[PDB]
This record gives sequence, structure tokens and C-alpha cells, in this order.
Amino acid sequence: ANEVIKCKAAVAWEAGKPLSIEEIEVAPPKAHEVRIKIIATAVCHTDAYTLSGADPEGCFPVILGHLGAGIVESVGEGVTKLKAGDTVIPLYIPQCGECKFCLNPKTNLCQKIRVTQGKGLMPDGTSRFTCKGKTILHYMGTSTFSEYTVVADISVAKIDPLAPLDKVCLLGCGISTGYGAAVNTAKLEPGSVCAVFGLGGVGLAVIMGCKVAGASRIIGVDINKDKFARAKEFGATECINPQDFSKPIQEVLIEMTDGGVDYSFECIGNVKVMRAALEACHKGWGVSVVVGVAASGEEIATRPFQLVTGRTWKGTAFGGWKSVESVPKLVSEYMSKKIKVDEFVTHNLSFDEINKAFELMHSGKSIRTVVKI
Amino acid sequence: ANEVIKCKAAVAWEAGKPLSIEEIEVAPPKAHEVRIKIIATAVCHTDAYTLSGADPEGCFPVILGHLGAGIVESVGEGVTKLKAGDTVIPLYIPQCGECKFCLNPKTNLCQKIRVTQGKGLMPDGTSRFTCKGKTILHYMGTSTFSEYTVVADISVAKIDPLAPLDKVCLLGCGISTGYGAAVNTAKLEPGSVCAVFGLGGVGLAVIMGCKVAGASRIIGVDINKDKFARAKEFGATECINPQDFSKPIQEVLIEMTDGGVDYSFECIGNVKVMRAALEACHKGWGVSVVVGVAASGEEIATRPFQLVTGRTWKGTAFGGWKSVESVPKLVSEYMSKKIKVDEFVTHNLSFDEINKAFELMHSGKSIRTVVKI
Ligand SMILES: NC(=O)c1ccc[n+]([C@@H]2O[C@H](COP(=O)([O-])OP(=O)(O)OC[C@H]3O[C@@H](n4cnc5c(N)ncnc54)[C@H](O)[C@@H]3O)[C@@H](O)[C@H]2O)c1
Ligand SMILES: NC(=O)c1ccc[n+]([C@@H]2O[C@H](COP(=O)([O-])OP(=O)(O)OC[C@H]3O[C@@H](n4cnc5c(N)ncnc54)[C@H](O)[C@@H]3O)[C@@H](O)[C@H]2O)c1
Ligand SMILES: [K+]
Ligand SMILES: [K+]
Ligand SMILES: [Zn+2]
Ligand SMILES: [Zn+2]
Ligand SMILES: [Zn+2]
Ligand SMILES: [Zn+2]
Repeated sequence: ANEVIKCKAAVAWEAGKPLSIEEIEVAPPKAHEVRIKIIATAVCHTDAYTLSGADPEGCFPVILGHLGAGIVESVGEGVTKLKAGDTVIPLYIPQCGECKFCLNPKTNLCQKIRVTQGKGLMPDGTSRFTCKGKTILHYMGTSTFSEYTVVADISVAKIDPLAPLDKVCLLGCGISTGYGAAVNTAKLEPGSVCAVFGLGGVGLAVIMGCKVAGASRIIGVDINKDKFARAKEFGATECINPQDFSKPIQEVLIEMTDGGVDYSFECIGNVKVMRAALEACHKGWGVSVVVGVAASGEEIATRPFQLVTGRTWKGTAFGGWKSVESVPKLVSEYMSKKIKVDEFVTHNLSFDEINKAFELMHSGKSIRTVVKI
Repeated sequence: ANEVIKCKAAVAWEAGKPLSIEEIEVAPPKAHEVRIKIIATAVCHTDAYTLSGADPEGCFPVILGHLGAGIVESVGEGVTKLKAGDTVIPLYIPQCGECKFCLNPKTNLCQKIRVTQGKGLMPDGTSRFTCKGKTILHYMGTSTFSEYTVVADISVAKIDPLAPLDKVCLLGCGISTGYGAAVNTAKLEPGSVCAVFGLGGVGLAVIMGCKVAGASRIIGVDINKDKFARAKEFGATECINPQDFSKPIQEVLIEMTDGGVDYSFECIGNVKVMRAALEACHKGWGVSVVVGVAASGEEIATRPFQLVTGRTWKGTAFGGWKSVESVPKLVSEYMSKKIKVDEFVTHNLSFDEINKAFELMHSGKSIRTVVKI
């Protein structure tokens, strides 16, 4: 019988402070839940945003983390598609396959468990984590900063048993988001002229997608020139630094492309750049995709003339991938070398050093850091 | 040979003043120009915008008007596809068929003569209008408020010679814009749930297009309930007045559609309503179209979360129709009764009462007023 598990986890007792390595208890999975042994995890800006306390919806104490790969340790009642030993990736965007969103080909935003998930709880309204006599909340329905986590059975992607978990955990968010922004949201055509604002992991993934799609010109934009080299390796035909020009960045791009780009992607989360990305698009057919998540309250703006004269403004969540059915396919594309993952890993750390992963992220010295549990 | 023509035209001597019927002189057409006898015309908010003096680009004196239908009186050298007697509709959006925009199937914004057209001149850099010894400017490459006008040969659509000119002159802007916003810009699918903000001529044309496309629900929105009857005649399944509700109109629409509409169209020119129209769209797949050119200056805004979670923002000025090739097809659709035009005409006036057409438009008493030259 499934017993309570005593293991290590990185707990955020309060905002603005380092994660605390603690000994916690993980309850067995209830009906339609899956307990996963996390093998590898990584840190994302979203985790840091919540940890800083700047996130209006952030609640503590909580076990953060939404990028992970592992093995099913046990399943609850009613679970038949998954079993102990299955190789999996936890998903913050689930796929129940029965709601109006899952049934609609135009979206991947399953709403089946969003309410409880937003509160850091399992679908039944409770948490499976406890530490020092306190209930600890879940995060983004995944909580990967633990040796063991429990997730809703619709938040699990079963993947290739041969996949290297110390690499594919990155497909949990960033890589899939950027890649999908190109092939799913923008659906750019061969020969397309593109501009990518922000050359971090997300921007590099967008570039990767543009390349797969057959883009002719891919202009990388970043205020940190140290990001240009890798952007080039991923496919950027050239890179520019907004700081090297007096004119607004959109005017520079328009001049370079004789009118503007066919597709632009904002991978920073800056509302001013999001406007710039839209205005950098070509009149008549340009399309700009917001990939970055801006801070609460901030608004994007532009003159309606921009839309009336042909430009389209879009956005994407997890690259538009129907999670449960698509993540396994993404793993397979990586295994077959259609897409890259290893090239995103710039650092490797042990679980006890998880806080250093956040630090490296602030310094802008890394792309992705994989934490070995 | 083609001689100078002495006729009457409604001249706008200065911003903020009524139009004046004056005796003017119209020069014969030069190379690649066409002189047209205008039979019927109509006024548009755009003409009024320029006339008010609010348009930063407006210059005087000028002969306004861009909605008309007439007969070719004569053609200049080099013109072979058109001849005296041809039934035509002048176009403010030309189609040279050779520029970057004409060659791209995703747009209809021909740029061949935009520079001179913006200055109220023919492609050769001069005007064909004079009045009392003064040069009078052209407008939107059409200047339909004259018994005779001269336009670039790429600004002419040759139509069915049996078409009633006192009706099809309306296809010169609004009707084509609204109809096209539905079938070209939005490309809504059968069964779609739509919302149309503004029930004037443009909004009615959008409704007409949604019905042609097979929409399951078409919710008309207007603060003037007197516009509801005709909206339902055109196909609206429901009509709502924002003033009847205490909460924001987007919240109202979301509630009556269990999440929001599949497509929304803003046909008012109000930036606040444009934002409402976007936010009224369904999460994951909603699309909002800003219909028609609005007044420059004000910006539209929203939180990027709206786009990241699936909504798309678009716009259109002329409904996306490649002008020279499609306007004749629209006339044919009217002749075959696929689309309506007669139903838009609520008033008829003589040329010397042209100012009353402006008054009727601003009072909200009319949908479309046809002015007989
Ligand atoms: N929509 C989604 O589903 C989705 C998924 C994952 C990540 N996010 C968002 O994507 C964004 C990027 O993630 P990341 O891991 O690549 O972050 P990152 O910090 O590693 O990369 C951001 C890059 O933007 C560059 N940058 C910052 N300001 C700039 C400016 N003004 N002009 C040009 N470049 C500038 C930075 O130098 C850095 O290279 C964040 O907002 C993240 O939250 C969204
Ligand atoms: N200066 C300009 O360029 C200018 C000015 C106004 C409108 N626009 C264009 O005019 C076109 C509309 O043309 P039309 O002939 O149909 O105009 P119209 O004036 O006949 O119709 C506009 C309708 O909007 C309704 N309306 C106004 N404010 C409302 C609100 N807050 N909420 C809901 N309904 C409201 C009005 O009652 C009217 O029925 C649009 O394409 C718009 O972009 C341009
Ligand atoms: K596309
Ligand atoms: K569509
Ligand atoms: Zn993330
Ligand atoms: Zn679902
Ligand atoms: Zn008009
Ligand atoms: Zn052209």
C-alpha cells in the first residue's frame, strides 16, 4: 500500500528569502493523482517572480518548481493509463481531454483544475505536503523542488523511457514555449523574416523554431551582447543591441527589413518592448507574438492604426501545445535530433545548491541550470 | 480631343466650414489617368474627420469624397483596359498589381501612388482641379464630391454596366469594409459566436458578413436602441445596450456567452470600446477586429495577459479586398442578391444638399444617405 513518504524538498517559507532545504512528508496519491519521483529539475523566472513576493497571487509556505522529469512512484484510485515505473514530465498546463478547451483545436488551456491549482492545492482542495507540522502548498500543479511530488493525473506526460531526464526536464516550460510560439502560434512559413527580442532560453527556443520552420532572416535583439554568440549558433542571421542606436528599436528593424519583419517575438516580459515588437512588424501582414509574461498591472499599448493597417497581435502559453499529447512528441523530436535541448544547459548543480541556480539566473550569466535531485 | 470641363463640385475651402457648391474646372486626363462622371456619392466619417480640421494630414482647399459610382468620361494616353462609357467605382485603395503589396496575397495595401495621393495630387505631382483661379486638392485619390473627377488608372474598378449607381456607390467604403472584416479578416467559421460593437452601416455590414459566414449567434451592441430593429433584420440574434448594465460591457458579453465571443468587431472608432471588444473575446481562441480607420492620436491598451491567454487583436481598413479585382465581384454579389446594399439607404438628397448628409450622419438619424449629383 502507498505510504507517506519522508523526503527532502526546497521549501519557500516566505517571500524574499532563500529556499530552505527541509525534510518533509509527502502523502500518498488520492483518487486520480500521481506521485512522482523527481530526478531532475530546473529554475525559471516564474519561480523567482513568485519567490520574490512580487507576484500578487503568490502564497506561502510553498514548494516551487515547474520544470522537472521523473518516474512514477505510485498512482491513486482510478488511474489506469499510468503506473509505477513510467517515465514522465509533470505539466503546469494539463490536458483532461474532455473540457471545452481540450476539445477545441485552437487552444491548449485546459480549465479542469485551474482554480485549485491557482490556490496551490490538488483537485480535491487539499495539499499533499507537510513540514514541521505545517501544510505546505503546491505550485503550478507540479512542485518539482522535491524528491517526490504529487500531481493531478491529467498533469502528466508519459515519455520515451530512454530519454535523459537531466535534459528533458527543460521541455517542461521554456524550450517548448519558444519552439511552439514559432510553429504553433505564429505558424511562420518558409522564407519568413523574423525578429526575436530577448535572447535567453525562451528567445533561443523561438530562434530554433524559426529555423525548423525555414525562416530566411532571423534577427536577434538583446541589450546584452554576450548573448549574441549562442543566438547565432541557434540560427540567428544577425543580432543587434538597442543600446547601439539612438532611434527606437522598431525604427531600426523597419529600416533593416525595408518595411518591418513578417513575425516578431517578445521573449522578455517588458511592455515597452512588446509595443516595439508589434510596431517593428511589416505593414499589411506583420504578426507579433508576446511570449514573455509582464508584471501584474502593466499594460501594453499602441495606436489602433497599427492593427488597422495590417498588423496582428498574439500571445502564447506554453507554446500552444496540448500538453499530454504533445510533450511526448517533443521528447521524441529531441531524441531524433529534430530539436535541441542539451545546448540550453549552461550549468549543473546538486539539489542542496538550488539557491545558486536562482542567483545565476539573476546575474544573466546562464541560460538554463539543471538541478540534480 | 479631351477638353477642360467646367462643372460644379462641393469645395471645402477651409477646415470647420460647410462644403460650398462652386463652379470649377476639371483638366483632361494625362497619361494613365481616367476622368469620371460621378453619378452618385455618399459621405463617410473619414470625410467629416478631414473637414473638421482635426485630421493632422488635412489640407485645404480640397474636394472630398471617396464613396462614388460613375461612368468613364475619357481616358489619358496609355490607358487601354478602360474606355469612355465604362461603368466604374473609384478606389481610395488602388491596385497596380506590381508593387510589393499587390504581389503579396496577404494584403491589399498598394503603395504605388500613396505619396502623391496623401498630398492630394495625381501621380505626376499636380492637381486637375481649379476654382476661381486657385488650385484645389484631390482627396483619397477619388474626390467624388464633384460632377467630374480625375483619378489614377489604378484607382478604378470596372463594374457590371447594369448596376444601379445610386446604390453601389456605397460599396466604395463602409459596406465592403464591414463585410470583408467578417469574411476576410476574421474569416469566421460556421457556428461562430460573434459580437458587433456599433450598429451603423459598418456594423450592419459586419453582421451581414457573419450571417453569410454562418454564425450561430450575432450579438449587436449599441447605446442607441433605435438601431436594434435594422440590426436584427440584417441577422443579429440579440441586441444589447451597454447603458442597461452596471458592469463593463466585456463582462456582460462574457456572461451571456459562457466565456466570451469567438469573434468581436469594433465598428465605432472608440479606443475604450476597442479594448472592451478584445476582452469580450473567449479565452484561448477569441479574435477581435478593429473595423475601419479611426482618428489618430489615441492609443488602445490592455494587459498582455489577454493575448498570452489566447486572444488575438487585428484590424482592417477596407475589408481586405484587393480593390480592382474584388470590388467588381462585390457588385456582382449584390446583383445576385448574395449581399445587400439597398437596405443601407435610409435617405436620398440632391447635390446642393450635401451638407445635410453630414448633419444626418452626426445626428445618428441615418445609416447611409445617397447624394444624387
Ligand atoms: N508564455 C509562456 O508560456 C512563457 C513560458 C516561459 C517563460 N515565460 C517568459 O519568457 C520570458 C523570458 O524567459 P527566459 O528564461 O528566456 O529569460 P532570460 O532572463 O534568460 O532572458 C531574457 C533576456 O531578455 C534580455 N533583455 C532584457 N531587457 C531587454 C531589452 N530591453 N531589450 C532586449 N533584450 C532585453 C535579457 O538580457 C536576457 O537576455 C520571461 O518573461 C518568462 O517569464 C513565458
Ligand atoms: N474620425 C474618423 O476617422 C472616424 C470617426 C468615427 C468613426 N470612425 C469609423 O466610423 C466607422 C463606423 O461608421 P458608421 O457609418 O457605421 O458610423 P455610425 O456613426 O453610423 O455608427 C456608429 C455607431 O456606434 C454607436 N456607438 C457609439 N458609441 C458607442 C458606445 N460607446 N458603445 C456602443 N455603441 C456606440 C453609435 O450609436 C452608432 O450607432 C468605423 O469604421 C469607425 O472606425 C472614424
Ligand atoms: K502564419
Ligand atoms: K478564422
Ligand atoms: Zn516557466
Ligand atoms: Zn481540459
Ligand atoms: Zn470611408
Ligand atoms: Zn500596388
